Amino acid sequence: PWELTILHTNDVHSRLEQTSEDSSKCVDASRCMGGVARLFTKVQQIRRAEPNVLLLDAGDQYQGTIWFTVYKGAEVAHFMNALRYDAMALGNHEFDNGVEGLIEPLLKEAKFPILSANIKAKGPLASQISGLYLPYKVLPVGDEVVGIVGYTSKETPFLSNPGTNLVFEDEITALQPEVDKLKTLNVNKIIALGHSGFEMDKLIAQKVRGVDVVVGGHSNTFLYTGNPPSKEVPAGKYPFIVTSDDGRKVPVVQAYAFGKYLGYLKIEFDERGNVISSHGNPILLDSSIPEDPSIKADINKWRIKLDDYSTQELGKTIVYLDGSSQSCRFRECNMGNLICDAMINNNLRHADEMFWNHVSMCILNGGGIRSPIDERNDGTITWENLAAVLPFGGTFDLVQLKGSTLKKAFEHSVHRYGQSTGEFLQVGGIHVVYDLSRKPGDRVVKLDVLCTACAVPSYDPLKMDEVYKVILPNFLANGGDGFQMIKDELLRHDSGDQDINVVSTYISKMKVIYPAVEGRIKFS
Amino acid sequence: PWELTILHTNDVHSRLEQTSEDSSKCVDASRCMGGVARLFTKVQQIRRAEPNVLLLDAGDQYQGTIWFTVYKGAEVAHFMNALRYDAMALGNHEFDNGVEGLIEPLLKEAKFPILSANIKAKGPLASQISGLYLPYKVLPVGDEVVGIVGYTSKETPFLSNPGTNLVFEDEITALQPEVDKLKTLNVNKIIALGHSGFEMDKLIAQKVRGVDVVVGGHSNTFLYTGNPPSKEVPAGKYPFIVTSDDGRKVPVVQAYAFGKYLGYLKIEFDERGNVISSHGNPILLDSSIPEDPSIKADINKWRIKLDDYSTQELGKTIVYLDGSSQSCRFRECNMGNLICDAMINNNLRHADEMFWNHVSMCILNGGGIRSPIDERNDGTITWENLAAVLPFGGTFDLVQLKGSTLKKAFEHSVHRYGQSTGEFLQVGGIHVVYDLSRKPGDRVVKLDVLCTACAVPSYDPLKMDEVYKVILPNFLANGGDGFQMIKDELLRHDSGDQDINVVSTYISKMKVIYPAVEGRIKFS
Ligand SMILES: Nc1ncnc2c1ncn2[C@@H]1O[C@H](CO)[C@@H](O)[C@H]1O
Ligand SMILES: Nc1ncnc2c1ncn2[C@@H]1O[C@H](CO)[C@@H](O)[C@H]1O
Ligand SMILES: [Ca+2]
Ligand SMILES: [Ca+2]
Ligand SMILES: [Cl-]
Ligand SMILES: [Cl-]
Ligand SMILES: [Zn+2]
Ligand SMILES: [Zn+2]
Ligand SMILES: [Zn+2]
Ligand SMILES: [Zn+2]
Repeated sequence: PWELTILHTNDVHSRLEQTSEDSSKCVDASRCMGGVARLFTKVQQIRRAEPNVLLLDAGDQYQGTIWFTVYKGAEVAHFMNALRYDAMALGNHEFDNGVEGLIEPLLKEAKFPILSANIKAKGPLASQISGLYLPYKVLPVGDEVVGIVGYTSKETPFLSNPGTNLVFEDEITALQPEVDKLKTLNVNKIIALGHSGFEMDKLIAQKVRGVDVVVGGHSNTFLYTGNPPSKEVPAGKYPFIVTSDDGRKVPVVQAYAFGKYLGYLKIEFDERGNVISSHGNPILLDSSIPEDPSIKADINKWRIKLDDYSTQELGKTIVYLDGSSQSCRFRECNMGNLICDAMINNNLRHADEMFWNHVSMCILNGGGIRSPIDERNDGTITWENLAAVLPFGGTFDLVQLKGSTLKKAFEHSVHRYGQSTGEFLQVGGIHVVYDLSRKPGDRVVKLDVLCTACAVPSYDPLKMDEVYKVILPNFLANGGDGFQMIKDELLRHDSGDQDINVVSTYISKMKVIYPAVEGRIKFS
Repeated sequence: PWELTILHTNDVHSRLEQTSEDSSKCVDASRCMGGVARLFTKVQQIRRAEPNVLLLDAGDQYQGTIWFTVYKGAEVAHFMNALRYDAMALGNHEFDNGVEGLIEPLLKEAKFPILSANIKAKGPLASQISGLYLPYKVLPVGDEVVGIVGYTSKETPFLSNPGTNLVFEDEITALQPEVDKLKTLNVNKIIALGHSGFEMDKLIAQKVRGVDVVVGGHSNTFLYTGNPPSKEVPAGKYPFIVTSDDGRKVPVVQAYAFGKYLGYLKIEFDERGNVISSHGNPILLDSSIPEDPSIKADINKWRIKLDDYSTQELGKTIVYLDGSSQSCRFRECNMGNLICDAMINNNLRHADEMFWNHVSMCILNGGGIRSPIDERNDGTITWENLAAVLPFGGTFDLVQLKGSTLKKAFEHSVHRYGQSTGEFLQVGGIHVVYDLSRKPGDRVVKLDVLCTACAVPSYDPLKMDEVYKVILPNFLANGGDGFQMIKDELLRHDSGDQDINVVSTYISKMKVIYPAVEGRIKFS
């Protein structure tokens, strides 16, 4: 049998430097994990041991820390080139700076192929981008060849800024003829590498005839066989085996997110390219593995410009930005309005006919706002200032919530009001009125929401059965601050941009800000 | 006696082309008035008749039409040079594009001296601007000399964007030593030329010893001796004679605004430079006076770039901009919110310690909103589109109103509600609640206003005795749409920027707009 070792990452999300255990900023360096210098060491070790190795990335390198803010994808090309990745699929966040912000920093500088079979370019863009990403690449590995066919979430236009000259096709429809064709060209070993989420990966494994292994991303899915090595709870075994329509067993793998783990799957193939076995597990990149000194020095050198950036003026406020807990855990606070307005602004996406935008509504727990910003230094606002307000390494995510779930969330916001607890919600696109004399769970007396499927945005009463799009912190999507109803009742949850970056981009765009407290939240 | 003819303009406000009788856009060319080509003809005629002539401008050439929008003061230098002005005082609107927007287009290109004795530069700006404007200029006229000493409203920092490196001193304090000095240098004929308003001009005439004539501006004051030639109602005789503290009779003159009239004052002086007589009257620049063909051709040539500009994209809307009367004369409409938000944004000025900004509140009659803007052409918004919404050639002005006056204005807004009448008010920085079941004059049941002397903008109940700053159309400041209480009770009224330009600048800054109807106005 011919044995291949597939190493893979996904949803690394700009975690170029080692992180704490929960993927936030590293504080105690001796206990940190991940980062590209540590990944380099482990990949180099495995390449000395294993004759036939592919290192694959399943997309979403872009977006997540100050690295992406400042270097805009140049750091992705540079460090993935240093790690000698063999191929990468395009993720939704590769479109965050538009097509131009994908072509120039990443597609033109990567030394490895960048893949997606289900993205079609139209208009003048087609000739500009032709060949810069590919539907597939056939790679030599030893005396053999392996075809790698790429795919990208069809939901990308709702999640990122791909423009209107890219069309995202159904993955299975796009994939099948490419896999068909490779088989006719005597490529008998096929890896589907792409960025649509575990549920779609399993459908691809089941329905795309000839795929031998699926390497996926997007859903930050952690799979593990045995007792897991850290805090992530496995969604299933690694690999996760799908029985295909043609009767084969097809391994599906993913490796969580943030560069914390290196996926590692060993596959034996027979001479006709059929998988005869598959085994592996993601490797926790913990502090027992040394950071490669050369990569780490390079990281340190690139960090200088980040340190410079962190104190540079982004824009100005002419008002006090009240992110105090005495305000934000008790009433509407202007820092909460500012952050919710930034959240909506970041989520302006190309709209279908019937919508002005697909989302209008925002909630933000007041316990997530960790500092004011005063008017010292002539109202200058810096990245460092915003990092004190939003210090947790969160993202502002898109969820779908029934109106009845949102009503429960607003009851939870005030269920024990008066104690300075974190669950009190700041809002955008929502007007709520509380009567604190009523029993807990019966305190919300009016709840109006800004329409989306309207030509003129305006407020209507919340409807219990309607499913609303809402932007909120990943902490809340995950049921943080007692918002268990959000986690247990949501219909869809997509991970969005870095919290600090959402706000910094908004301030930079606005230039001079003056957020008011304007009656989005009232009592009585 | 030595006889001097002083010709003067003030507050021309970008009316380079002939206008209708009310100074708005010319429609019927055979009935139009003013414009620089017609002014040229009249000035040339008077210079053939009168040996000793000065042509003076008292400031506020900048701001008022698409000319200023596109040419940013280059048109002012070019056309005032063509008319061979002898001197100009700086007005408040000369600072609308900051100090940089004054130095480069106007101060460096004017062929005549530009004056202000009461503006002092500090910091690095002092050496950058030194000599580009002057406190005074001594001009030869025949065998004689005449000193011209300049002044500018001390309120300029509240009205325009002069920055923080210019200090506006008390006019009388600044003027006196310059006039003192000229007298010691055997300059015995002194004209004070400046831009502080008729009330200050009269104080300068009374108190600045040695001033022989005051030529003023800023208040758009029309003075006339006899039956007036058009619709402007005279505030007093021309000249208006002040008895000075030293016992002399000192003529004060002004010539309305918009280039409609050419001031014309004949002064006889004795050999010691004392005024022995003064007589004159502004000349209505009506269609009996031909437009000079060469100036008019030059105007036509400069107009090409304006015509190009008028259809160019300023920014984009992703919402329908509802400026329909069925919306704006009956309820809150998003086009009214947009325009009020632009009005406040344009009036962000350097703030004293206690304020986030000096003004937060806006009212706009719904009858002043004359068109929607739909989402045809991918949401593009052009100057031409905005000219359909705001077609009257108005400005958005700053007034001071007691709370009791504003309450009356909101009662007037709904006194005959239901008929689609123009007086219904759109708002910013104000939240009003009407109960239309109550008698007319008793329909306002809640009226909250956004604070200014606060670190965090927030709403408090309107107070009847407090005097509020409000931005509103000149039409309302003048008592239009039955708002007689505004005209009769206001404490201060300053003329602001062109209505269309306020909105175009705001849209260009915001790039993509999505104004909502958000409950600024409610019923019941
Ligand atoms: N990761 C996080 N993201 C946002 N908010 C958080 C996070 N962790 C803790 N908090 C907030 O901090 C409060 C405790 O100070 C909690 O009530 C919660 O509101
Ligand atoms: N010069 C103007 N500026 C603003 N609004 C005006 C002007 N002239 C008329 N209107 C408005 O038009 C309405 C009549 O259509 C009036 O009720 C008033 O609201
Ligand atoms: Ca195979
Ligand atoms: Ca004299
Ligand atoms: Cl999924
Ligand atoms: Cl005055
Ligand atoms: Zn991701
Ligand atoms: Zn993704
Ligand atoms: Zn003026
Ligand atoms: Zn003025």
